[PDB]
Amino acid sequence: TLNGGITDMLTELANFEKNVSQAIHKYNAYRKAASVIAKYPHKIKSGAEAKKLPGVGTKIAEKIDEFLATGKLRKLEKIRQDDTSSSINFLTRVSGIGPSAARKFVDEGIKTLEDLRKNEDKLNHHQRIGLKYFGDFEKRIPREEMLQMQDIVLNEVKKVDSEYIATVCGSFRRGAESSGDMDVLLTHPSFTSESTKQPKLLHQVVEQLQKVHFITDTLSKGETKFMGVCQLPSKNDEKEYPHRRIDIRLIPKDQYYCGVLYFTGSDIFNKNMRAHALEKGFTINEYTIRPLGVTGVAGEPLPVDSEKDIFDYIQWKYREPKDRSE
DNA sequence: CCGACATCGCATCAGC
DNA sequence: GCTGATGCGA
DNA sequence: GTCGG
Ligand SMILES: Nc1nc2c(ncn2[C@H]2C[C@H](O)[C@@H](COP(=O)(O)NP(=O)(O)OP(=O)(O)O)O2)c(=O)[nH]1
Ligand SMILES: [Mg+2]
Ligand SMILES: [Mg+2]
Ligand code: NA
Ligand code: NA
Repeated sequence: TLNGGITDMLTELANFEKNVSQAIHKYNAYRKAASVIAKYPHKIKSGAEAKKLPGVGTKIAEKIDEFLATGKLRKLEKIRQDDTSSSINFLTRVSGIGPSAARKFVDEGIKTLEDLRKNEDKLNHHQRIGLKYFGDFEKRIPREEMLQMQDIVLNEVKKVDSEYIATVCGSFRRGAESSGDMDVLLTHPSFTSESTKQPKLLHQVVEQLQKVHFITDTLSKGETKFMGVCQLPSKNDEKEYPHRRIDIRLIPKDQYYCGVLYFTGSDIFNKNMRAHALEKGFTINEYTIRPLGVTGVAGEPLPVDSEKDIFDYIQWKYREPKDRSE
């Protein structure tokens, strides 16, 4: 945490621009800046030194100079005192309440947790579950709990069909000592890029997990992506575990390596890698890496036999999951 | 200077 | 109902 | 907000 003060500031500015200003590119700018500073192996002494890093320009160098000199940012201090910004920033912390809805709720006089709790009928389903578990979703998950959760998910999936493979990705796969949620990549040989020979592949799994009272709530659910809530079982006389966010993503079996690269992240690592791909003349998603033709239209999927193959195409040296925490 | 900034699944709405 | 845009989270 | 062309 060499430059924690600076990266915290930039993250709060990023959050401001996303939630309040609804300026997603500023949000991404601040996030890129914070990320590149987070991995810089020196205690930054000035905005000039920081400006050397890619993603840090003039405006952010100035803010860093102000922050180093005073320990504060006046811009952020005023934002913190703004009632409307404070209200919007708070509401967006509920899952399902984004910048537009947050501002709309404020317009209608709904701006506190207590307000939300007495206006449950003005929330959509996602938002109501997000409110329900507002407290729990703030808490992080120790890796030890992540390991118990893994063991339940993998074993219940096996019981449905032994040909399923479930892989825990996200921050867990990057070796994090704690995670914000659980991310599960799912494959089955019946679902490939060429065909789907069995329906309800994801549904079966979701249902098995509900059956054993592991999955407790659903935020959204389609053919390939589940987003919901789960909970570890507790023992006699002990306080229950917090409820946790869990996502399950079914990916075509033959596109596992693009899928696991994507779901391992980080989110900023993925954006940076896909950015780099574009400069090298490719586009990468969770399914494929494709060349960009003379037009700027994606060509046919390239052969991929490992995560490293994807790195190879764009002339990046391979990075292990633990080194992708950007 | 200025266009372009990764990419996509699900829920919801607007228009037909 | 279909299509396409928007919001949201990932 | 930043930066390559
Ligand atoms: N390409 C791309 N991938 C993303 C993005 N957001 C998430 N992913 C991919 C890569 C992410 O790693 C993965 C899961 O997203 P989380 O659970 O939101 N983040 P994580 O598990 O890393 O951290 P933690 O849960 O401890 O907070 O989905 C995105 O904006 N873009
Ligand atoms: Mg996660
Ligand atoms: Mg997640
Ligand atoms: Na820079
Ligand atoms: Na939210």
